[PDB]
Amino acid sequence: GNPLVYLDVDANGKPLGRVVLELKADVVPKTAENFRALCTGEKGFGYKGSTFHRVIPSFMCQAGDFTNHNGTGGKSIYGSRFPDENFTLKHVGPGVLSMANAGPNTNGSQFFICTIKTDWLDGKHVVFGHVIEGMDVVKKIESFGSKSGRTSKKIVITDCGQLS
Repeated sequence: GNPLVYLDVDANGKPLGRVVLELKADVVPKTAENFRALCTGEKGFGYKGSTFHRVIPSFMCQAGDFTNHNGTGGKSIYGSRFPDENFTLKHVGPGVLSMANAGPNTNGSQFFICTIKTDWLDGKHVVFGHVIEGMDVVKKIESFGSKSGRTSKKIVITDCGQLS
């Protein structure tokens, strides 16, 4: 079935808890597989050790720049970037998991979890999953953000992987 993956997140090396995500491989298989493998680290790189570097309250928590740790980097398992698979899933509310990008057909590894309905991002960002458990952890992450996206603590994905 659809993969279940997890992110264990700390704030300054203190655990916040676990976010479990369902990846909608039934709808966006290529995008789901990219994220799944970056969670396991099975290609030799991925999310473990990377940070939620851009967190904006009442908007979203963005992570996944595991190369540059600032929003300029990341890589897909396929290559530097891969195309927008489809825009079938929409930014319907909090808990939506979606790909960050630098314009059309530039998906890499950066992703975000919405904390509100971000419907102005429909048709530009590929939605590929949602939070199954740990929205309380997402709200903890959000509380360390700011209007500019700067975080007041270092929010690290200290472990991540696949549950099923």
